[PDB]
Amino acid sequence: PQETLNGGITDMLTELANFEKNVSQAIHKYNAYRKAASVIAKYPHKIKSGAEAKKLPGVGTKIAEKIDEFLATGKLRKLEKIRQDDTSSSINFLTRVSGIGPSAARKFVDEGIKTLEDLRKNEDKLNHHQRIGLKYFGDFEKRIPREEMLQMQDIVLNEVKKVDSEYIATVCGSFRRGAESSGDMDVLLTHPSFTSESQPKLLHQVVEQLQKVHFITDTLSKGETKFMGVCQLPSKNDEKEYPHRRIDIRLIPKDQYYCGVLYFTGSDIFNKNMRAHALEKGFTINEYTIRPLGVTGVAGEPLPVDSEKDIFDYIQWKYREPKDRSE
DNA sequence: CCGACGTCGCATCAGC
DNA sequence: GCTGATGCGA
DNA sequence: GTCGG
Ligand code: NA
Ligand code: NA
Repeated sequence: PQETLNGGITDMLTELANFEKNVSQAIHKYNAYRKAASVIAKYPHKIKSGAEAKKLPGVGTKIAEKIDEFLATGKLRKLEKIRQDDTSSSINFLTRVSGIGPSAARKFVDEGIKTLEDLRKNEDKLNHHQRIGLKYFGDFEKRIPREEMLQMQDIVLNEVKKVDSEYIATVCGSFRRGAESSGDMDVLLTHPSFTSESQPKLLHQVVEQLQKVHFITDTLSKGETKFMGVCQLPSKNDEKEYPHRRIDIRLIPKDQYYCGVLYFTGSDIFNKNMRAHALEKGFTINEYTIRPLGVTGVAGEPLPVDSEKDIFDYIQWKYREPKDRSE
């Protein structure tokens, strides 16, 4: 399916999806619209009617009508009106700043703050996270070429081992699935001296080293188990400098690492197929563990997992490369 | 007819 | 000062 | 908004 097929409809739905989350604060309607956008995007036929589309899982009466209106006119009256609404479009925009959610974006537009300009005129009203998001508003909306991700992974794997060679680190996300680009970098971290049944400076020291070699530039949030911050490659001598990137590092217990690795590798749809799979075989998988039920449906103690493949074995199915994990 | 729709670590703030 | 709901991101 | 119990 090419974009030109039903891309006109998906954009309509994606726009509608954003206004639900950001303006109406109806997060479940937001996911509903996105779900429809996805299933339509995979649909290898130029849709001729709302009735044709309503056949698909995720699309019902109300969306079918909108598709009819779009097909008949080329536009949607409601979306047109809300694109042009000064309050709503401003609220919707401000949320594109990382750190600004639909709630904060509400109060800003309430007291008159609508634009990035206005945000810069009033930074003492922004918190630490929001200032970073504002500062790198453009960079964050860029994607990362796999080549840069590789160079980023190069730096991360090196400085981690340099801190302590017993560390294990794995860059997951769409990147591990061989994607040609990424939106950020998700690093999963563990150590033999960290288990579910067991220092509380393991995460700090990795972050510390990456700040020393000037790879990590800012910090959105940092606790004992998860780091959310900003990073940047060394500018290639005389050349044009790199965009700042979003990077997440989280520390996972050794006996939950590969379950964490499996989970955050994805994809989303792959993961649902594999956890619904799965119940049929009599196991429950979350991001942390895999547990056995249980004739009445009562889970037992989480089975030991020492590799990704280990999990596949439990549920009787031949190991899959991250490459082939899109569904 | 009406509830589920993913979940949770960290920063911030409301209540006390 | 402490407890913990809410906002936010993923 | 969609699905389904
Ligand atoms: Na349907
Ligand atoms: Na945001």
